[PDB]
Amino acid sequence: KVFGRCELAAAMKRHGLDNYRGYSLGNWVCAAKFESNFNTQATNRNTDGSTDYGILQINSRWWCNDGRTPGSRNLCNIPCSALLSSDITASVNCAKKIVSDGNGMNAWVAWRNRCKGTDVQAWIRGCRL
Ligand SMILES: [Cl-]
Ligand SMILES: [Cl-]
Ligand code: NA
Ligand code: NA
Repeated sequence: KVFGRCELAAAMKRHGLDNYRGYSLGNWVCAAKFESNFNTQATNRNTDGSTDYGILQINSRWWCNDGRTPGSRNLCNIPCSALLSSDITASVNCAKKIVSDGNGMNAWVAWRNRCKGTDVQAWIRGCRL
């Protein structure tokens, strides 16, 4: 599914991402925009052979099992394909684990390079939340 901006904001809010670990909702929307263009089906292969999956581009080296990332951990205990669902629950639940691991949202390179330090509230402006 390709979410609309406000539709994703609302879904993220309902799943408890607003100010999760101190990151306001706009940060999550911004991250999703630049990680996946709001597309739950986005995948991208990394040079190390891992793949990033879903709206938040969660990486199979650490977080999910895709059966082809040797030596990889599945810290979210999910098949990576679950992260492609039109239901963002699994992505959100896994993202909560990632953001809690000590590095915050810096785990998302697009967030660090395109969202961090910017007016991220713009990403939820206008939305009925
Ligand atoms: Cl915000
Ligand atoms: Cl933090
Ligand atoms: Na992979
Ligand atoms: Na994801």
